[PDB]
Amino acid sequence: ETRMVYPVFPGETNHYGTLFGGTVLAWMDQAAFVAATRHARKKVVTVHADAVDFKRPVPLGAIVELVARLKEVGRTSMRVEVEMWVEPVKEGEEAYLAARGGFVLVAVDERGRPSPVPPLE
Amino acid sequence: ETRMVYPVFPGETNHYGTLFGGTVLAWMDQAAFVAATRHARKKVVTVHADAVDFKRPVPLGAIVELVARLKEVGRTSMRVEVEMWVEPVKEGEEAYLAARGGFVLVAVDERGRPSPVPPLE
Amino acid sequence: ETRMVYPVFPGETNHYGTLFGGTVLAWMDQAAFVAATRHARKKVVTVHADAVDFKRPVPLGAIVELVARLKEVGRTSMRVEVEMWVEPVKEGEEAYLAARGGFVLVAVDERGRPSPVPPLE
Amino acid sequence: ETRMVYPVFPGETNHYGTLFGGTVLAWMDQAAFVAATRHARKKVVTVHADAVDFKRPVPLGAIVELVARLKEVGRTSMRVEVEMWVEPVKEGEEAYLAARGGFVLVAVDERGRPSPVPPLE
Amino acid sequence: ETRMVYPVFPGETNHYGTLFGGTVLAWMDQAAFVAATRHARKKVVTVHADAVDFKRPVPLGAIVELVARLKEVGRTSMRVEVEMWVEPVKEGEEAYLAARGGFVLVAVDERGRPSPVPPLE
Amino acid sequence: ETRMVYPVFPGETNHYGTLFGGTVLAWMDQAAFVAATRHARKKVVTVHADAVDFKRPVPLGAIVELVARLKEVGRTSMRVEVEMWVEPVKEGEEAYLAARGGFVLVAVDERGRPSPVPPLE
Ligand SMILES: CC(C)(COP(=O)(O)OP(=O)(O)OC[C@H]1O[C@@H](n2cnc3c(N)ncnc32)[C@H](O)[C@@H]1OP(=O)(O)O)[C@@H](O)C(=O)NCCC(=O)NCCS
Ligand SMILES: CC(C)(COP(=O)(O)OP(=O)(O)OC[C@H]1O[C@@H](n2cnc3c(N)ncnc32)[C@H](O)[C@@H]1OP(=O)(O)O)[C@@H](O)C(=O)NCCC(=O)NCCS
Ligand SMILES: CC(C)(COP(=O)(O)OP(=O)(O)OC[C@H]1O[C@@H](n2cnc3c(N)ncnc32)[C@H](O)[C@@H]1OP(=O)(O)O)[C@@H](O)C(=O)NCCC(=O)NCCS
Ligand SMILES: CC(C)(COP(=O)(O)OP(=O)(O)OC[C@H]1O[C@@H](n2cnc3c(N)ncnc32)[C@H](O)[C@@H]1OP(=O)(O)O)[C@@H](O)C(=O)NCCC(=O)NCCS
Ligand SMILES: CC(C)(COP(=O)(O)OP(=O)(O)OC[C@H]1O[C@@H](n2cnc3c(N)ncnc32)[C@H](O)[C@@H]1OP(=O)(O)O)[C@@H](O)C(=O)NCCC(=O)NCCS
Ligand SMILES: CC(C)(COP(=O)(O)OP(=O)(O)OC[C@H]1O[C@@H](n2cnc3c(N)ncnc32)[C@H](O)[C@@H]1OP(=O)(O)O)[C@@H](O)C(=O)NCCC(=O)NCCS
Repeated sequence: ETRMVYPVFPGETNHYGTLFGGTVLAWMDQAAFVAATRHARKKVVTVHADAVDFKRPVPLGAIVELVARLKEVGRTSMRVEVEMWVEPVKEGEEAYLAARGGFVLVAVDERGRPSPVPPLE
Repeated sequence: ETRMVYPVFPGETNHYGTLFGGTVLAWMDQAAFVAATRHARKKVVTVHADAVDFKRPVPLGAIVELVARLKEVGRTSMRVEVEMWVEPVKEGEEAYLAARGGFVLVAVDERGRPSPVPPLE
Repeated sequence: ETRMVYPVFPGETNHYGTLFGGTVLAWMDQAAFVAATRHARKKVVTVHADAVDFKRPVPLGAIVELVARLKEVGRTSMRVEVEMWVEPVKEGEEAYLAARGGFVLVAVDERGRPSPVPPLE
Repeated sequence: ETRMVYPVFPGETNHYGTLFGGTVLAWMDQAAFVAATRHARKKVVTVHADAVDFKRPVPLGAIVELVARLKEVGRTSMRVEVEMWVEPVKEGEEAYLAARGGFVLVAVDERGRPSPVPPLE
Repeated sequence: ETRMVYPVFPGETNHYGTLFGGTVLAWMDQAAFVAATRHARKKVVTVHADAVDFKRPVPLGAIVELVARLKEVGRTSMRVEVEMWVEPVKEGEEAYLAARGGFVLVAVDERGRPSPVPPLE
Repeated sequence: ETRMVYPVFPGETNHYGTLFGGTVLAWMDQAAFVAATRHARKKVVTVHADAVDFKRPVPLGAIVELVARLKEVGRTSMRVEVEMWVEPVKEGEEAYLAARGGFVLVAVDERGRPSPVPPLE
């Protein structure tokens, strides 16, 4: 698993005071990029993203955790699922899934051509 | 038809010298956010993204243009397609589609509740 | 014409909750940079800026549109006028000019020396 | 155990092509802020930082991982140690500690007054 | 006499490896904003900018210093001149003016109405 | 002395509306980096930071001044003390020290090896 936690500050929000969607997309892609690089052990690029759902808003000041997991491997491509959870700090409240999405990354050689990646296990 | 043009500087690239995918996603979402806002004439939020394909890399120093177009409207939701073209500077040089994706946005009232939007004209 | 639209988020504002002036200047220059590159079909640099007027404040959450237009051409230099309009979203309200300014850009060769640009039409 | 992983892109480097020290410090503080927040279950602020050592440089394109661990607890204060490791991509390649530092954070009430935190378990 | 010094890193450059003009403009405005604020002892806004000349390029890795000086005062307005010098590191190396511009700022009350400022001493 | 002034905008704050600690650390390091480069007259890197104390919060909209001063010199290393003062604008209020810290920088040759710096005076 690949994890990244972020406090949500004003600079990452929209005018409503919630985490901007473009920002969550960038963080998820970064997370997928890291998980894919770890598996392929070489340079990778994002080629596709699908089914990204923004289920619940992320308020200013929330702590969110991104978790990326390799779901399947083809030959040079990898599909990574990324989830974003907001973890409440005040006792009582519980963590909830704010967003989730899938990304397909491709490993490439120094020439930039698709390169084979190890199978998953 | 919403349009945004950006010069690609070092700050928006990955370590390969090409436009980082996360930045591409954020710019597209922002494009769709503006297009949806103008059609709904209300506050809008991104609820879904799908079929985002990164066909060709965008080199450092490229001039990129994002074009967002409203494709369909439901009741409170709108599907916007966003394309990203790199517009070569050199005379007679190319001009190609680098990426494209779809986003679904929902208009909401001041209470944050989904609100209906005008029909697709 | 060269156009760019931006939603105004907290990260681009000053402590008053309005678009920071330094940010509008950077966006206008970027717009002029793009319009000039498109005309010259080569690398350009900003050499001068004049008469930038900030007529009305741009509130947090506003949608602004930047429009850059080539106004005159010398030999290697180009003068581009940039306007920034805020486009209200709520029915009733109308668009207003928030700021406007002029920029002079110069095309340069690979050696960094001023290079001739096509005349305007 | 709080963890954050980041790819090192041009935007976070100094003119040498290595991760800028100021960015390292900001990421560590952010790591400690999250770890302290989760333990205190309250709003927290950084009051002190010490013994931050930059042992090895982090090259552009490296994958870095920050790990924050609560080391000791007083009454309202917590000392968190943060380490930053670069995780090589190449097969059989290295894996080293690039930096480490300690931060002291204090939990505060909504009034901004220091509040006690749970004991160290 | 307001002063700000900045190291020029990749994140603030254009694709040529020199300090981006938009960033220069934002830094100058910020310099003038601070100088005007200290003289007016009130909230201030930028209303006009003129005669900004980019005389020499600022290479990646340069140390730049901005100096803002109050030149004249009207009733509620102030004209501040901002200069940007690159301070070479190498022994006996140069030291030159890279850019200069003028900004006009206006002090305003909490209502946002122009307020008078002290005379120029 | 090396000085840098900054207005505190939303983008540099935490969710409490005060200057984020990670940001003050980055600004102090930048300040130390500049002061050290000026003394060594060559490339430098941050190797150590100690005793950074955050004494008082810095509110949104405050003007802060960073002052870096070379305190001692070894052979290739330099210790710089950095202070951050907030300078009130409204008559009556006075400036106060918000934070202070020490940094050790090392000059290096083109090969990246520690290089001797002139003694202090
Ligand atoms: C990545 C790239 C080189 C692939 O080009 P290509 O001609 O499709 O290469 P191939 O046809 O050999 O396909 C390579 C792999 O990617 C997969 N793939 C390519 N396009 C895809 C798409 N849009 N959706 C899903 N998978 C895709 C293929 O299925 C194949 O997987 P496999 O080897 O497991 O079978 C090209 O699409 C590209 O350069 N895109 C831009 C990448 C980028 O700039 N990203 C943003 C910056 S991080
Ligand atoms: C939509 C939301 C506000 C609550 O409503 P909901 O119960 O999820 O959805 P509703 O049943 O109210 O339906 C709202 C509309 O969105 C559509 N919708 C909701 N979830 C969707 C998804 N994952 N994919 C596609 N469309 C979706 C519905 O089909 C409906 O469209 P319609 O009115 O045209 O028929 C909630 O998803 C939300 O707050 N999400 C977070 C948004 C956000 O923070 N985004 C990033 C910040 S910009
Ligand atoms: C800077 C670096 C090359 C020094 O390595 P080194 O093996 O310690 O080198 P040396 O042992 O010759 O020490 C060089 C000097 O640094 C000082 N120094 C080294 N480590 C130190 C530490 N953690 N605390 C204080 N001073 C330290 C030494 O005392 C010596 O000073 P002196 O010449 O005045 O006596 C190495 O630590 C490094 O590359 N660190 C990463 C720097 C970086 O990436 N910073 C962030 C980006 S700006
Ligand atoms: C702590 C603060 C809130 C006021 O309290 P204070 O009078 O300084 O400290 P207190 O006497 O109330 O003690 C609070 C705790 O912090 C600790 N502390 C305070 N100053 C410290 C320092 N410089 N080094 C180490 N610990 C320190 C105390 O030991 C005490 O710990 P304990 O309860 O476990 O025994 C004040 O320092 C503050 O507001 N600082 C600015 C914080 C900030 O803006 N940081 C950056 C933004 S995230
Ligand atoms: C652009 C630059 C090379 C021009 O230098 P120069 O010695 O003035 O070159 P020239 O005298 O040949 O003038 C070139 C053109 O620029 C115009 N120009 C130069 N300085 C100007 C100024 N301050 N105001 C308006 N136009 C100006 C000239 O009129 C001429 O236009 P023309 O060919 O249509 O007649 C030099 O000023 C420079 O490098 N500046 C820094 C650019 C930069 O870093 N910008 C920020 C980063 S994008
Ligand atoms: C100034 C403003 C507040 C409304 O006042 P106004 O009607 O434009 O100007 P006023 O007639 O009230 O005069 C105010 C002062 O500004 C000066 N001024 C206004 N427009 C100016 C311009 N374009 N050029 C030079 N000075 C100008 C006036 O000469 C006067 O100076 P004085 O009192 O010393 O004689 C309005 O221009 C404003 O809100 N602009 C937007 C500011 C902003 O958002 N900037 C970017 C964010 S920091």
